[PDB]
Amino acid sequence: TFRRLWPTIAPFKAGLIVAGVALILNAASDTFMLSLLKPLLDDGFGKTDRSVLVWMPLVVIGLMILRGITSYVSSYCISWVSGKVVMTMRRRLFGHMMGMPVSFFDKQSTGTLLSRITYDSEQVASSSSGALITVVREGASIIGLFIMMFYYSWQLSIILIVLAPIVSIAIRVVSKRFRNISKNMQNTMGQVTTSAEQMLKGHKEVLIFGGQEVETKRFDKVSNRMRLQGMKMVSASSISDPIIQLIASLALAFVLYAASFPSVMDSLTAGTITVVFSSMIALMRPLKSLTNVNAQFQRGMAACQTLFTILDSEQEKDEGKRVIERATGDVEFRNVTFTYPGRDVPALRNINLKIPAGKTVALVGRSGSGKSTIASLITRFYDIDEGEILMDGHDLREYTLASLRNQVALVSQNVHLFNDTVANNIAYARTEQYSREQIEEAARMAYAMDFINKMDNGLDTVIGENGVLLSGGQRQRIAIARALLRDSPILILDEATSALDTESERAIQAALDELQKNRTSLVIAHRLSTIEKADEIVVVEDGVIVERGTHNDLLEHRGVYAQLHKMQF
Amino acid sequence: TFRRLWPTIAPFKAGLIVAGVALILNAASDTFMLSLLKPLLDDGFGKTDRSVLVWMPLVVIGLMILRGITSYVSSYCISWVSGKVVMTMRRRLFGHMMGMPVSFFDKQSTGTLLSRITYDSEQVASSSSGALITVVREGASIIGLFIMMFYYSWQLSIILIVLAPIVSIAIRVVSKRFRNISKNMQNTMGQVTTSAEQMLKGHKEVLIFGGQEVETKRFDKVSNRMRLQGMKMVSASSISDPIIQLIASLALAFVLYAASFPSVMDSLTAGTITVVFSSMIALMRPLKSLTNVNAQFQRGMAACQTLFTILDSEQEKDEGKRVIERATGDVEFRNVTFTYPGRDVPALRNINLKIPAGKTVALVGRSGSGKSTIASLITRFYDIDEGEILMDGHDLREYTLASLRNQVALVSQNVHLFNDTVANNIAYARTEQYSREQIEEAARMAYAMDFINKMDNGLDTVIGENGVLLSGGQRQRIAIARALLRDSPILILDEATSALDTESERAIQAALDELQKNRTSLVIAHRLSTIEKADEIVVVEDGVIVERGTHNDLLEHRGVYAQLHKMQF
Repeated sequence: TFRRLWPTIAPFKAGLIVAGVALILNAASDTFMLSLLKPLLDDGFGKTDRSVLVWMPLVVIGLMILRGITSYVSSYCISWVSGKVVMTMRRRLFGHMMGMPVSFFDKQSTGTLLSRITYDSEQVASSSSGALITVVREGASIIGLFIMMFYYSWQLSIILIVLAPIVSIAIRVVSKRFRNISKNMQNTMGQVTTSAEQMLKGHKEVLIFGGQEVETKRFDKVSNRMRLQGMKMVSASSISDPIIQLIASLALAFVLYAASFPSVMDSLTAGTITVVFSSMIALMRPLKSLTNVNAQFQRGMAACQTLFTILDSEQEKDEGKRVIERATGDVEFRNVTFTYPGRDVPALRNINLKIPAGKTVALVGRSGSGKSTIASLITRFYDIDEGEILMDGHDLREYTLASLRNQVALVSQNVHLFNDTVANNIAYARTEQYSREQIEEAARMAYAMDFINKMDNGLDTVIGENGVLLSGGQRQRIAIARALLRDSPILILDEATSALDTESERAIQAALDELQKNRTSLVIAHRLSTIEKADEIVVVEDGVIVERGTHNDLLEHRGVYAQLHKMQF
Repeated sequence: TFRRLWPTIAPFKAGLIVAGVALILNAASDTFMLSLLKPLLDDGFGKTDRSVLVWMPLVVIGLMILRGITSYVSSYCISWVSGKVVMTMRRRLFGHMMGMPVSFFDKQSTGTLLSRITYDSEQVASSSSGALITVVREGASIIGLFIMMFYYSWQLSIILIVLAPIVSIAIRVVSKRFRNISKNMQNTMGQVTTSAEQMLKGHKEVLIFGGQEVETKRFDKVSNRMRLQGMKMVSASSISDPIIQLIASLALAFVLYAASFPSVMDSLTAGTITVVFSSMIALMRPLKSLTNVNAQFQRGMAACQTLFTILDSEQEKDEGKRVIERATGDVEFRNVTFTYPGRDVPALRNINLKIPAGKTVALVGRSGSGKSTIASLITRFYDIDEGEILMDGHDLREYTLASLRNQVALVSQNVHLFNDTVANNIAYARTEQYSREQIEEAARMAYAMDFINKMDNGLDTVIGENGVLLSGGQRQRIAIARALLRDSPILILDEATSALDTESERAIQAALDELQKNRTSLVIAHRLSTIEKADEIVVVEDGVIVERGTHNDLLEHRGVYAQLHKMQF
């Protein structure tokens, strides 16, 4: 429709200009090929001299060489412009990906966001490249062949370009009329076959009454009706092709009789008629390619505008300005109601949860997964619909999102591994600040050191995809090591791995216990031992608290703690 | 295999042969058009302004007119051959199909059996016509074009037909080389899209750990990898077209440089070169049409063997030569096990039905299976698997089938009415035997006289499909009137009409009583009055008999009929 992509093809534009120059060569080279047909017939084979026909093969070989180099450099420079625009468009899209909110990542588009970031961007790049290729190459071919036909024999060019649309609309009206005849006769066949179904019910009603011969005569009559109807079908269908070919050659007869009647003619010698005939025979293809230009361009800018509304979605709401280096204050829920966007059911109703600093708080009692929201609220993955959660007496909306995300650590079994070293994956965004010996120490306590000895390069081995594909318990150990490196004041772990490694699960629990000796920890518990280590347990069924207290208080008051001990046993 | 249909085209093959007299000429005309390219260039505008340029437009007009008439008569004569072969094929298929058993028609494929009559045999005729046209038209085109080759410029023709396989194998090997370069190529950027998938997947961890800048910096490197891989793709796919045009025009330059030899020219003359190049560029199409000849033959002849499987298959087993004139004898079932072919469960266990002469026997079973085929075993629709049914002490297998089906009358609401007149519908297959006054006499006790006078014509109107159409009880009244005209000794009824006609359904029962006043009557019943009108009652559940005897005897004994009776209420 309308491009604001012109600034983001601004620094590469001259390269496209060079590309355009190549296409200005390219079709013109083809034009010269058609011009090369002129000395062949009039001078080369016609006259008895050999001199034009030794001029022929080197010149046509040079033109083909020049067409080859100009096509290579045309596609190379259009690939440069398309590649650099998909470079900067992909980079700007991914830059507006990582600060943009999580609500697009709620199973709206996960695998097709790869399509949005890759396939749509190469689609608009290739569409603009092919659109420029089509427009400028077939435009150069059209204007070259037009100036060719006007230069060599302008009169016959004029009358033959006059004769092309009248025979074209003659083909159109003949095809329309015969298509009307065809569809009416398809209806007539419909009628002839509705009578043919009657014989198939006939079969049963024939053998029950012994009427094979009378049904044979009636099928003879109706099948003669099919034969006559099909005779008129194939006659009317195959009368089309001689008619269209006859009116098409009426134009050829008009040109050839028109080479004699206007007695000022005969300006053409021998080869120029072959030149202009091959000119329109080879010109019928650029016009057909130019008809699809607006459709290709509209599809490409449709993909571009889809990518533009992908870019047009805003980032996080970062209206807060409270920068806090160390958030040792208590996080406290105050009647917070939160709803999933696009879902009518409220994901969380009003909750007065209290998390003291240092004291370990557990969260149990889920129906489905009600704690998945709660693990995300303090990190502010999702915005709160109503209510306030206070840290240091301050709401998270008052906080900056960067510092608030800095004070939170997240450890889980599904921790995805970046395609970097082990020491880089432990130390995301802090590798420059932390010394490598500190990553080694964090590995020492995290009890993952034996496994870091296991790969070849030690702490510098790649560990993500197309790497070692490290075990999920060791992925958990990696996440604990990240937690010891960050030393965030709060802790949140799902523990819903449900797979216990031989003596490595005990090391995982021990490393988590060293990690949670200091600072607070809000734990989603699947291990029963982690319920014993919990100082506080808050039982929330979906969005409402069932119970709040220490585990010996629910050892007497049953509630749904009996159901929790049931599904733990 | 091959054909075995030549006798089926043998009386009409002369209409094929004159078609060939068209077809070769249709291609000869095209050859003559290319022959017209020789005096138009050399003897045309170069030498004389006049004379020849009166000849060429009129000759082109005459050749195109002749092409039109020969294409019209070619299509009409091949339409004659295809219409006559589909004529005799549909006649033979239907005439064999009428005696062919109902066991194929029990929902194997009833919708496609109309296609087996029309579409499959039309595919056979159209494929044979297309195969013959594709052989002989482009065969004469190839032969005439090679005659044009060897008549004009012998040396250039022989070297050009030498050079065309060389450029063909060269274009094949370079296409194969660039293609498996592409299939070797296309995995490497897919491995980069895996890294992009992991990078966009780690959005949550990039948010919580605060690593947007590092992910942007690494996305720059991986997107540079995508740009380089796309560069290599576009370069590798781009370098094909200069290579293909370079090798094609290398072949063209070979022809031109070999034409620079003075031995070859001096026979090539002024013109005579455009006809040869145009002969190859026209040939590019008949050879491509001829290479599909075996596929076009084989698809249609596979359809022909499929139809020949239906044409030669099974028939009625009619090893009984006992003609029966009047079936006054009692129908007696005796330990008769019948199973539907292709079905696991036996549809009928060993039952010993007795049908005494002039006595009403009623089948009132509610099972929905097993008893409906009893109405088909009496007509020998399905053959006996075990046991014996004897009529007048004689088995119906030992009876003549045609006389037996003469002895059966069938009345139901599922009766099919033919496309003939309603007078021909009542007296169907015996309208020569019975007079029109006898048909009106049968209509008198049929109580259908008001519906006959309701029609536009009266007694001789058409009642079937694409006709006046008839109500369901009035469609039954055709079958009661057909029963009075046939006066068969046995009755077979359905009684599934839950809907009852106002003041005519009781008249339908009155006409049925008129018919049942004499002779045997086996009735399938659901209406209570049909049960009360029974002389004898036999109720069958699944394939087994549960109660035999009159309505009073089953009115005393509870058994199975009483709960059936309460279900009827």
